[PDB]
Amino acid sequence: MKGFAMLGINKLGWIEKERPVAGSYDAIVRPLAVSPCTSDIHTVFEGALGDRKNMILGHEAVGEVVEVGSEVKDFKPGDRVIVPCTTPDWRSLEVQAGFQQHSNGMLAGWKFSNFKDGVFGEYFHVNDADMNLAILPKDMPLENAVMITDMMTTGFHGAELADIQMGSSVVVIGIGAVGLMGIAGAKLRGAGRIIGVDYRPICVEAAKFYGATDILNPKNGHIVDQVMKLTNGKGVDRVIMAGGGSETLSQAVSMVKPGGIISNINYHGSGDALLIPRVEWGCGMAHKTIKGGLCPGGRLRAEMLRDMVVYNRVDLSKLVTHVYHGFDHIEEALLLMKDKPKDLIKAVVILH
Amino acid sequence: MKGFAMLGINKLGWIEKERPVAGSYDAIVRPLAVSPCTSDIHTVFEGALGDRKNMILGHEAVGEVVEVGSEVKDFKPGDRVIVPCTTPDWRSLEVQAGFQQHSNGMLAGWKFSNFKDGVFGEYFHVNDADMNLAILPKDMPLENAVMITDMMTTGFHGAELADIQMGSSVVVIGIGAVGLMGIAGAKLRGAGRIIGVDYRPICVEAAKFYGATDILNPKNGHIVDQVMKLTNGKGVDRVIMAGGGSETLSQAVSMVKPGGIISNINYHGSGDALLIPRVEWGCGMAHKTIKGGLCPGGRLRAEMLRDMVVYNRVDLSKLVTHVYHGFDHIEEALLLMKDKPKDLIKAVVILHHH
Amino acid sequence: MKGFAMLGINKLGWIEKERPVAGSYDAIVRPLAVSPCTSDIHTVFEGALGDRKNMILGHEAVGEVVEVGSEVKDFKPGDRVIVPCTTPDWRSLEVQAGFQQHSNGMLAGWKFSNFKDGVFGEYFHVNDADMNLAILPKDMPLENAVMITDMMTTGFHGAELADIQMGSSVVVIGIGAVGLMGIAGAKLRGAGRIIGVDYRPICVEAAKFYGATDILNPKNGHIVDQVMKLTNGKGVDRVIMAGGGSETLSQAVSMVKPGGIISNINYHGSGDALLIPRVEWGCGMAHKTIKGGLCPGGRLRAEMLRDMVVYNRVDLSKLVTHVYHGFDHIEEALLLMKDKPKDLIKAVVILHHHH
Amino acid sequence: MKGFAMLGINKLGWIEKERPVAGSYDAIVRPLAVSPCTSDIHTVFEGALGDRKNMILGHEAVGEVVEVGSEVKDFKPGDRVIVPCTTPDWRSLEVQAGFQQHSNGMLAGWKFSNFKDGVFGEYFHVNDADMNLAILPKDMPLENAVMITDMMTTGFHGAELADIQMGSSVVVIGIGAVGLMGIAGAKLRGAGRIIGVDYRPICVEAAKFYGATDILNPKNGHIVDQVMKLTNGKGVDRVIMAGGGSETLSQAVSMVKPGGIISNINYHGSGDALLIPRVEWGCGMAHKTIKGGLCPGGRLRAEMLRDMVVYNRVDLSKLVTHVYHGFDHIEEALLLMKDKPKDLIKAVVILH
Ligand SMILES: NC(=O)c1ccc[n+]([C@@H]2O[C@H](COP(=O)([O-])OP(=O)(O)OC[C@H]3O[C@@H](n4cnc5c(N)ncnc54)[C@H](O)[C@@H]3O)[C@@H](O)[C@H]2O)c1
Ligand SMILES: NC(=O)c1ccc[n+]([C@@H]2O[C@H](COP(=O)([O-])OP(=O)(O)OC[C@H]3O[C@@H](n4cnc5c(N)ncnc54)[C@H](O)[C@@H]3O)[C@@H](O)[C@H]2O)c1
Ligand SMILES: NC(=O)c1ccc[n+]([C@@H]2O[C@H](COP(=O)([O-])OP(=O)(O)OC[C@H]3O[C@@H](n4cnc5c(N)ncnc54)[C@H](O)[C@@H]3O)[C@@H](O)[C@H]2O)c1
Ligand SMILES: NC(=O)c1ccc[n+]([C@@H]2O[C@H](COP(=O)([O-])OP(=O)(O)OC[C@H]3O[C@@H](n4cnc5c(N)ncnc54)[C@H](O)[C@@H]3O)[C@@H](O)[C@H]2O)c1
Ligand SMILES: [Mg+2]
Ligand SMILES: [Mg+2]
Ligand SMILES: [Zn+2]
Ligand SMILES: [Zn+2]
Ligand SMILES: [Zn+2]
Ligand SMILES: [Zn+2]
Repeated sequence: MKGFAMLGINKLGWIEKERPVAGSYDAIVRPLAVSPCTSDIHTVFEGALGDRKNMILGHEAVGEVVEVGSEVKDFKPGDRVIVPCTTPDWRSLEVQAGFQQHSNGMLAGWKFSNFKDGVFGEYFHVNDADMNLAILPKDMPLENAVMITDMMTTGFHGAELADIQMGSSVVVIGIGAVGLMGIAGAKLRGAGRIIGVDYRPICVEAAKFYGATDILNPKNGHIVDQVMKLTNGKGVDRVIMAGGGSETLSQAVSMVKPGGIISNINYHGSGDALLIPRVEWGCGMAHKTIKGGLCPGGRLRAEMLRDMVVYNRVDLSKLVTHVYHGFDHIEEALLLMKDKPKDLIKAVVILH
Repeated sequence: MKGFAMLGINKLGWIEKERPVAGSYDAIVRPLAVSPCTSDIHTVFEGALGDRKNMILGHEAVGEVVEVGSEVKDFKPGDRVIVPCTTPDWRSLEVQAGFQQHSNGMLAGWKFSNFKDGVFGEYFHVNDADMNLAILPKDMPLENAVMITDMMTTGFHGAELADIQMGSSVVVIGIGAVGLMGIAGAKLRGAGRIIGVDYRPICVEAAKFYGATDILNPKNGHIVDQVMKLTNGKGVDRVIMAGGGSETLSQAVSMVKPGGIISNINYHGSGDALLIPRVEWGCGMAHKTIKGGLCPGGRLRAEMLRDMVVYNRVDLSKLVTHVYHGFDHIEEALLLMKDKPKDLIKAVVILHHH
Repeated sequence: MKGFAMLGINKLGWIEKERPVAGSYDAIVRPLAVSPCTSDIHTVFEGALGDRKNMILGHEAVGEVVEVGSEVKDFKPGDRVIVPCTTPDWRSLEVQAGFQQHSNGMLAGWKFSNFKDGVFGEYFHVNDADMNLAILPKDMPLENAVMITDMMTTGFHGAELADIQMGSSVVVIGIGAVGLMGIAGAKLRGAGRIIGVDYRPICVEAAKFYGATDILNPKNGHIVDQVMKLTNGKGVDRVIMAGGGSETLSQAVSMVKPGGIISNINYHGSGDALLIPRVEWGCGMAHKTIKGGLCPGGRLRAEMLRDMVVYNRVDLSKLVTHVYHGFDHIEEALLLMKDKPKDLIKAVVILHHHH
Repeated sequence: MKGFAMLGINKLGWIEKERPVAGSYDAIVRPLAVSPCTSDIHTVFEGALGDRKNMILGHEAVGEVVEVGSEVKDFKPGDRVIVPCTTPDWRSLEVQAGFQQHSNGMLAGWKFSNFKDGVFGEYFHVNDADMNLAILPKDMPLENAVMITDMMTTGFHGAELADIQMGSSVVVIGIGAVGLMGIAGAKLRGAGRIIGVDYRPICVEAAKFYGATDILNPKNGHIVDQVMKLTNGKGVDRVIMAGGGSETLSQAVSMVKPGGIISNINYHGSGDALLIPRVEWGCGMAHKTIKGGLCPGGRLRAEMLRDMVVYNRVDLSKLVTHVYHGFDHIEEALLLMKDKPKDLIKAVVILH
């Protein structure tokens, strides 16, 4: 089979590979629609997770089951499925402690395009189908369902980690796709004021749609001063770090109130340092909690978010600004995430 | 001053009373708009909180400050305020443990028409004005703002106590005003499926507006079987008890999954004991947590809910089906809560103004 | 093989049964030491969980692995293991939500002598060996190690559900073996005052050892009034329900403060009603949270409690008052739990495999 | 009255001062025993909290009430009291949100020797006596009781923020007085393995007393390698940062497991920034939560910790290595915290 792969660091290309075979508890899936993620750009062109050889990329897909192992009981060939980007090994001690994302190692619940061939191929492999797949509703648009696999679960996890209260003020730094879902998720945890911080105009209309009450552009002043001006010097209750470089941590600490929470869902791949400013952190005693986590996956998470979409708790269509048709456009779409034209949020490639 | 009072158990009426005077840290407030609560029907006609003599009723009001004590620093006469129904004494050991609602005693954070003259008078008294009042925005409709003081904070507390997750399935038993904010709150905590249980048609359209995805009527079959049929025998993640008798706890325990949470905000005014169905509670070992709490009050809560309204997170106007103009209609409005016509959710009395 | 079984309701006896075989992920264990639980007396003589026929009893054992399935990777024949009484199925949606105890159904994590042949036999079956077993330290006395599997994990779960704070006052109702570990667990969560409620003298000394600061006897006065007298009318922050009848729930609600937490680990097997007293529950608005749960099992829990014993955080030997030697004494030991002589807390039967 | 004060940065001295007068809700207290804190050395000689002029130092005291305001109801002159180092303003919006320590500002619940004349004087002022004092039990040694006001509440808060579970493995970095109470607190939250990190033998012996199962000395190797060797490369569940430089945060992140919690109770007085190591933090996605908080105060905290001492849950006497008798020795004791002989844990000055 053909697949679009990281040959090595700074090298992309189509490769031929043997089709994966399903173990007793696994499924082989054919993609129906996929989306590129900025995490693959960090991975390929920055070596943020180390070096790889012939690793098929991509981890956002909805697909059709083509083969199942003899012990798979809830899915069969022909079933259409939402595939969460995180597919844990459920029999691990980390699962017993409540951390499916790190089953058998740090980030090891995220396999696709981390250390396992991803979804940019004619077929891909899902471990433990009954625990890690969910049925795609018959009338749900493919582009919407692909947004569940990563953008929605990651952005909402930012809001869950932030422990938002009814009426909390929230700053979301970085209003790309993940930050837009952080804004939506904060609204769905009861946030009052939500300030988005970014410089891209396409995201402003989407950010307001999902629930932003204020938009700040760093280009017209240092952002902490801008936030202090908006909040009369009081700061905000919660900060979600969804995009930008490592210096946003220092910004988040400086704008959150004592007792507040900072929630990172941004993947920090770069040579910039994550620095906590000492004085604004109350010399370590200001109860400014800092969290950061890989998104949950598995069947339960996927089915619960699927129900949110089905009952219209969030309209995911606003994330998808570009739609391509055909394997041939996977390369162009991924390179789009590297260059980022001003009007791109997420791109979806539809396979026929 | 004039006030509408509980004369005793089973007796309502207008009374004349001396005006309250503010202590050094208190405010005297004038109502601008008020609403009757079903809890006052429990208090007066069931003696659910004991006996009272000439207690002015009501605890849902927005008003104008007319007088403040010498140590009040953030409010002055003329300020228009949202008055939370719960107004705690903030200097207590219960406050140090995080339970403002019970500062200096069980439920003692709720004073108005519990053991303190309430808001159905020409003036009423608010303890610790700086800690217990919030400014009413100039452009907020009065009838919407009165819904903050009790319905919203109670309904949202129900959803807060339920510890809802992104996509949790939720049943709300009782879709009166409080349950409607339970539905709204559950949606604003990320609930997926929301099943409302009630028999009153007026609440059906409001429930759908606030986020209900299914509506069950108990009159056409035992409600647990109905929920089991909707959920393929699996039950739901969370139950909020917002209305009905003591038997709703048994229904909630029976329809919630093992590991789930039951969140009671219903004020149970009759019966000696609430019954836990033993087998459906896993004989005590099914991890079906049971909670129940008085709504939070105080300035911080009121300002945070106010911000939710100001930023259009919830539209409170759908709660208000009846609006009167004039102080004197407090009597008719409260009596409406006793008789409950088919089309009532909440009534607001707006006092005459220019 | 021989196994000590519930022949029917009200009938105990030895039966011959096929020796279990392990599936690919399972282990077969030979018991080295076992303990009878009061719940098995309830099952046989009260039919509290329904009717069973020829179910081998017992769910407290440490043992030796004799056979493992072809996919077992961390345990091998010859390993000595602690077997938690709760051995969940780990591949379920309830596990993904964090409730191992109810994987694939309410209380379905408790298999032994619930709906699965238990440990009172020559061999028994453990599902998912890699997820549900823990290595027994070579120098840990067997009778101590058996107390981990049920008594320690249940009592400590009572203290965990109670969400104790540094200095909380705690009442533990029923200071049998489980309540004794409830006392120990409460101390190990930072409790200040710990009031034990019981009438059995043997438990009083153990209760003081494990951390009780006061002991109240229900027989000489209404306990709620007694607790109010001890606390100058203020009540307590937390209640752990570990023994007694269904009426202890109402008593717990009446003695806990507003905002407090009641934690049930007592299995209410009788048809007596569980009642929340309305006025003392603030008519539903007093923030008196009621929790209740089956004890966690699995490898991680067993290893974490094992480390606590190894590092001397709790001395389990005070639970064991009776030690037998020989498979034959299982009947006598189990019947001891039915009658409960004045000097019994827990009994352990030590097995001596031979030809 | 006389008091030992921070004249400015790098200037200590005795000053003459007016005796404070109690407002309607306050108490004036005469100290019976006091203790110097390392935090005062940060404040004076590092200017960690800004500049001060003639601020009386000290915030660990037990005393006798000599005067109360007209509205004080539970305390009267002659009462002997434990005075928590944190004495919040209880009527603030931060109290309504559950953060007494930051009432009316970051760290502002801690007044003594922060921005209020402290306890190293003949008298000092306690705001809101009914809310901020606790009765000293008749039979409690004074030197033990002084350890409640700061060392016990701070160390235990470290264990509380750490969210310890029954059997959690815990590393405590820095085994001075606060770290010793972190060890004691971790044990009283049910920790199994407790690893103490320090190089001072007296603190090692005390750490074993309070519950440490292993002791690591930084002098025989990088402590992360040592912890990884002790845990066969698995790491620990929880880390409490109780002493050391800013780099201890990086060390904590490297030794804690994915999903673990790092709890800072160390007052960081120097440096611009604390660095979070990127890869060891899972590039932001390892669910390694970082907390850090000023100790709780107020009457309820002091009474609950007092009950723990009365019921022998913790023996505080092992904290006290140096005892002076006489007001005159306040200067010598505080300078001891600056020099720190190898066998010092805490010093107490007993006043007559
Ligand atoms: N597979 C996974 O586990 C996973 C999934 C989703 C996201 N992530 C990570 O989360 C992050 C979010 O993804 P995305 O698609 O939103 O990224 P993105 O490329 O859209 O960047 C986010 C936004 O932040 C803005 N930004 C850049 N610098 C900024 C600054 N200094 N201040 C404020 N805003 C700034 C950019 O304009 C951009 O719109 C990514 O870095 C990604 O690697 C990982
Ligand atoms: N102390 C306070 O401040 C406070 C605040 C809010 C609410 N409360 C209490 O909360 C409760 C809710 O108040 P409300 O204004 O919604 O009352 P309500 O009169 O609207 O009653 C709620 C609804 O529940 C329905 N119901 C009755 N029996 C039922 C059953 N067996 N199953 C299902 N549904 C049933 C009724 O049809 C009604 O429409 C009240 O009992 C009130 O006392 C107290
Ligand atoms: N299935 C399981 O895994 C499991 C595990 C542990 C415990 N449990 C359940 O937990 C309970 C604890 O068992 P145990 O071994 O401690 O039983 P036990 O026989 O030791 O009984 C506990 C104590 O409660 C006392 N008591 C009786 N009535 C009382 C009252 N009114 N007030 C206060 N105390 C009273 C009894 O005298 C006894 O002292 C059992 O009922 C059991 O069913 C179940
Ligand atoms: N708000 C308050 O008043 C308050 C309360 C409690 C604690 N604190 C702060 O908490 C800290 C506690 O100080 P203490 O007196 O308990 O301890 P301490 O002053 O003895 O210092 C901790 C010890 O750890 C050791 N150490 C140094 N570097 C290390 C490293 N890299 N790894 C391991 N160990 C190392 C040193 O021997 C040092 O003495 C202080 O810095 C203090 O400022 C402040
Ligand atoms: Mg970015
Ligand atoms: Mg479109
Ligand atoms: Zn991604
Ligand atoms: Zn009301
Ligand atoms: Zn048992
Ligand atoms: Zn200090």
